Amino acid sequence: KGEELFTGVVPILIELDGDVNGHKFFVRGEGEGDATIGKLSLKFIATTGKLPVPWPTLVTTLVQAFSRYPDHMKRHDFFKSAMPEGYVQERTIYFKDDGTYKTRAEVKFHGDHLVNRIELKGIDFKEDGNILGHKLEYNFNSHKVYITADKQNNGIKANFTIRHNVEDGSVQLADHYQQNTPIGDVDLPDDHYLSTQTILSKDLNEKRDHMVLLEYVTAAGI
Ligand code: NI
Repeated sequence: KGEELFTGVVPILIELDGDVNGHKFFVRGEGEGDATIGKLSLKFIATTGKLPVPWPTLVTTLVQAFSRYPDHMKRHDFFKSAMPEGYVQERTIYFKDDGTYKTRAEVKFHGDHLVNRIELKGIDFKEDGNILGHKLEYNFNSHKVYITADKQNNGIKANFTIRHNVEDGSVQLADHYQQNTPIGDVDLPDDHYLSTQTILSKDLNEKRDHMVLLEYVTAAGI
């Protein structure tokens, strides 16, 4: 089943097992996606208590199959074509003048849910840096995710740079290098990009440390 799985609203489960400079945390997320409009609506909870890192640094790690690929570009949608068996998503993320995240995730269908299970390791972060010092604004800018085919691994690669606003009005850059490979035996796409927009908010009833996330993503560049 390719794409067909993304007609209407699909419930989402996300789990992240994290370790940054030796500080462990676990994040669980739930919500919904509608790929026909490229919309995600999600709520994440840190079940281990307050996070050792700011929530915005985890957004990109925490289901690009929910991009809306317009009709003339549906032959380039690797993410959905790999479903339901799914794909492995791996990243190295370099925070400029600070530490790096290494991530590995399995994205696939379990029943009617799309499930993103993630392991994250963070190393060489500076206390007195923007991440461990929590100097990042609680918001998110809009970016372009540049995608190309990786024919040798039957998948794709991607690279983009996230701009995180800092308290003092400067910007903290996070360079993302990404690789996706299918879990089974897909649509391999011509060079294109995803245009991303994101809002980060709070559930006023929620006592636990958490993040509500609203995302709109569309493909373009063809
Ligand atoms: Ni420490």
